[PDB]
Amino acid sequence: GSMAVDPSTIDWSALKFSWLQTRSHVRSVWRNGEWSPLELVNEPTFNISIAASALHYGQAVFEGLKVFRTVDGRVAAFRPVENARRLISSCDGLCMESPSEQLFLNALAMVVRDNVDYIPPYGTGGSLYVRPLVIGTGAQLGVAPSSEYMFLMMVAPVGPYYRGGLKSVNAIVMDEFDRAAPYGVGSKKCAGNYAASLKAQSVALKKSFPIQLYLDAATHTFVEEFSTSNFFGIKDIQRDGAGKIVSCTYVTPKSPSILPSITNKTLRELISQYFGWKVDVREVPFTEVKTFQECGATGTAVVVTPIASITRGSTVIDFLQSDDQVGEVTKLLYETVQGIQYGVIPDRFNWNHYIDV
Amino acid sequence: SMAVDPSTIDWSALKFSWLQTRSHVRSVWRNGEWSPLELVNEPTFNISIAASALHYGQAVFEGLKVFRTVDGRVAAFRPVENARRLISSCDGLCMESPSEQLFLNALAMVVRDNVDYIPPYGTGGSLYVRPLVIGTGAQLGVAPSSEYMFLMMVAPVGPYYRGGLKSVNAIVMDEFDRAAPYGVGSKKCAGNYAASLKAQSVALKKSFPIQLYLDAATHTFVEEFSTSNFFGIKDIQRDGAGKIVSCTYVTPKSPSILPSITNKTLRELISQYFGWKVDVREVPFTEVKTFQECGATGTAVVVTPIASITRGSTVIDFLQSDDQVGEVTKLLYETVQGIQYGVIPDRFNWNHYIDV
Ligand SMILES: [Cl-]
Ligand SMILES: [Mg+2]
Repeated sequence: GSMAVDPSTIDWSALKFSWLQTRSHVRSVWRNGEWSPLELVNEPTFNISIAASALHYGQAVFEGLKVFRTVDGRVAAFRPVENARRLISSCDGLCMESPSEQLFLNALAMVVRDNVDYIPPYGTGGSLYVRPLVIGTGAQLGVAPSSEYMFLMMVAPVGPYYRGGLKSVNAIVMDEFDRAAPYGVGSKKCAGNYAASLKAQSVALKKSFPIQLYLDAATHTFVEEFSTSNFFGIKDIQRDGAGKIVSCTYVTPKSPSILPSITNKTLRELISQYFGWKVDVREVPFTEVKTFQECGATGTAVVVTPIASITRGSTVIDFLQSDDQVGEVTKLLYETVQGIQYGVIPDRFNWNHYIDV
Repeated sequence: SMAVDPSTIDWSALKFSWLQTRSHVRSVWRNGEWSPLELVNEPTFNISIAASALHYGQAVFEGLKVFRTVDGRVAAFRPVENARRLISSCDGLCMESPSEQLFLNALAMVVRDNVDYIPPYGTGGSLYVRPLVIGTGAQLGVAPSSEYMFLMMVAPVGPYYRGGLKSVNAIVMDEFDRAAPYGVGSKKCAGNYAASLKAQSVALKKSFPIQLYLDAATHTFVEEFSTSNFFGIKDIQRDGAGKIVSCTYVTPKSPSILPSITNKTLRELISQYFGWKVDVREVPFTEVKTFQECGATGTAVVVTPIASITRGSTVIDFLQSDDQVGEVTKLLYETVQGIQYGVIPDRFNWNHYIDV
């Protein structure tokens, strides 16, 4: 019976990326062919069958997107239609029912309006993290798709991921670990993929690597992605007489096993249609990694994680000399995404879904 | 929702379905310890909307059976094997786990409390026991949960074969894997089963009730079925009356395979009880057509005789009718059940008796 955090007392500057109990979440339940009307729920728990399919047989997928208080005082969700469609794709891959795009967008507006006082104010660099979830809740023993599903959407304010500037990190390649089967569910944002990566995480954390890069499980010769973020590389950077970048190539792996990052898609669209440079979505052999001039990971919580080095066995590929250093194009991407998200750069590609609050 | 009245259950008509009994047993882990076991009558619990099990998949389970035996006692079949595998599955997903003794304490408690749901001797039914460990701490970052819950629930299930073994047709899923080469295929974890459902629906649409996987790494070696191990029987030799006196039990070896306790039981029966040959090794798919019998094995079925295996356009036929069944397969089925129900002496002390 725990109480909501008082929004008027939240020190936004101390926020990191943690669970925080806001006023409400929204809920809908599927049975007999239809979702029930969306409802606000104040208590951050629900009653689940001890036999729920989500707990025994893994029918559980989720999403992640951000809502922002913009420079002119409005509220916008960043590309939520992309999340609604990926949620449907994750559900389908696990034989789960899913809310339609419109039900998803209705849930978002409903939950954002009821928790509007939890959106970190403009100037904090914070945001409202949105976590949609679909889980099989029917009680069953045989291994089969559940007959009942629940769609939840919860929110929590998070602080600026980079309080005080972009920082680069060291990555390790997991040679004795896979994150996805070649013909598996690596492209679905499903619960099981994350627990299946925890053992590799602890091995990498014990060696002081905050991020783990995976190669393709089939041959272990091509870059796949990090455990919770896509991989990209930058090369062929060319500049004019003023030092301005006038050309470069953004490279990112292509594979049915890779989670299709919406931030990655955003970066590709910025590289080619906003800045007018080259984008390559193709197989990235690991031997090519040493030819990249910049390397990064991409995902909603970080936008980008600049990669200072990649370690595989005893071979080290060094991109940046210090964690203070970050790739120039990588930083440009970060600032351009954030400029659009917060309303400072005009939203040329209509990525911002404004919510009337 | 109310518990099913045990005096109204038609034991012989039961299949393998969820049924609400009197109670389950629960313990929660926090701050370094599991809480004292408690019986809970209501078959739901309050779970955080941000629970690690729901978002990041820290959820593993077990399955074993409890039997009312011929002399009136109650026994669980090899429950220490389940306790040790539960710990192994938990370790693989960086989850806390109950100790063997806590698991056995939980088992005796839930079995005694639900004794009226154990199908009586003569029914061929049993009490299926479903242990479960789940991450229950609320968290946003991907990391092992700080809180876990241990549940053990039960349901009566009927005789899987009411009226003799029945064989089935299997299909090899060439465009689907069940486990990565360096993944969690050897852990009995929730995510493995949802990840198999798409392949399952494709096979059912073609009228195949069981799906066989080859190794994800090369697709040339037998791995296992989606929820049961594979074995083959060959080199069958008989005495002058046709009694089987020699054979070879072959089952695939791989770090991706869930180590089936029923498979382990069959290997121990073949070698230590009957004195025949057991080979735990890789089985290239080209060898499958040389098996005289083929089977799937797991707790719910004991064995499923495999009548045929279809891969692409190639069909391997083992049995001509769903009525016809391989003799070694049937012997193994009857010997396991004979031990489970107390009719065959429990030479290897596999039966864990529970005071009820
Ligand atoms: Cl313990
Ligand atoms: Mg322990």
